[PDB]
Amino acid sequence: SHMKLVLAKNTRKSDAKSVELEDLYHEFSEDKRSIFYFAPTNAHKDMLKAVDFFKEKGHTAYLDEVRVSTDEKDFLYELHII
Repeated sequence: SHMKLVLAKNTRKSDAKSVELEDLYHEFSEDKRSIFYFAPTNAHKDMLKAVDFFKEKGHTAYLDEVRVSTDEKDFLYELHII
């Protein structure tokens, strides 16, 4: 992976979507590892959906913001098998 990151489809929409669900299972299996999800500054919709997705599937280890949140709000710091 490119730098361990997930991009939201709402603002860019090139392929970005549903990538976390797959990174999750697969990153896990493959490697002990962590990601940053970039979901939008502009809607905050794809990001709120990320929190719901991560709960729904047990891949994770944890999720919490990056506190550049106050400045950007794009940025979820998400750790898999931490």
